[PDB]
Amino acid sequence: HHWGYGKHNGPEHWHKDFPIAKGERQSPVDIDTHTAKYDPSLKPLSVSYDQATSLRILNNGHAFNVEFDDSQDKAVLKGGPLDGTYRLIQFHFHWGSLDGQGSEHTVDKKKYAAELHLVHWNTKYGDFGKAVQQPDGLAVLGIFLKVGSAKPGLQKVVDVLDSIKTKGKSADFTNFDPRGLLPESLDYWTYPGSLTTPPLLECVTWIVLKEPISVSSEQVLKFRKLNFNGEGEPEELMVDNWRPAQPLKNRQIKASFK
Ligand SMILES: COc1cc(OC)c([C@H]2C=C(Nc3ccc(S(N)(=O)=O)cc3)C(=O)O2)cc1OC
Ligand SMILES: [Zn+2]
Repeated sequence: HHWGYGKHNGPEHWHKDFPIAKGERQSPVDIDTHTAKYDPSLKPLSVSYDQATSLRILNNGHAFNVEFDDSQDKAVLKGGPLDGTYRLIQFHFHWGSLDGQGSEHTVDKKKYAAELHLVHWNTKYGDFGKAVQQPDGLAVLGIFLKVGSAKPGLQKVVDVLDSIKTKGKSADFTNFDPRGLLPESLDYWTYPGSLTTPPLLECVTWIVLKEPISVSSEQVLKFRKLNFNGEGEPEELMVDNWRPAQPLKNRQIKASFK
């Protein structure tokens, strides 16, 4: 009876095995655009992905992860709210059964069709497992997806999903350029929060881009053909793998822009 997104093991159950689910800095949150304060002391954001080394794509039963070589500073996030250097280790998405839901963060309670998370760890803790034990251990760059025009930089991901349909399947995924997933603008919102899946650790500086990317209905339909289940188990479509908005509590969301 491990955690997931069903009625019997979904986000309302997680607190039973992971009590930090009801903690003070849980993610995601609703971003109230009229309450978020422009902070003129936020430095520009530095996304330096030109030397990024992608290796593998994995269906982990909750999402699919595109994994990077993080054994050196190759693909890093710096600046904005961050001190020091955060190494890209993986990206993944959360998405819905229909275009009206799927994002984890919301903007004035608006839900996007999906949300991309680019996950980075703070190099001053040496490895990822050490970083997630620290309040400033991770930086996740969150990017909303809306359904419209195709994202060309996403199609190599979409076309490999048939090969990793079920939990525990992986495929070689070299020479993938994550810069193809970014919007034009790096304007963002930032707040301190958590992992959005168990173990829900309160180790994340969230950086959520204001500008969504557009993907096509055909691209997101292929996300929805993935399976949560292992091969030769009953088919459960991988849809609605998003946690809903958590209480903001004693936190302030900061805007990079006026
Ligand atoms: C208790 O120790 C661990 C358990 C554990 O899973 C049960 C894990 C898992 C969780 C991991 N990471 C992760 C989860 C959510 C996000 S999101 N959606 O962007 O907020 C980003 C990263 C990971 O790599 O692995 C990591 C752990 O330690 C490193
Ligand atoms: Zn995520």
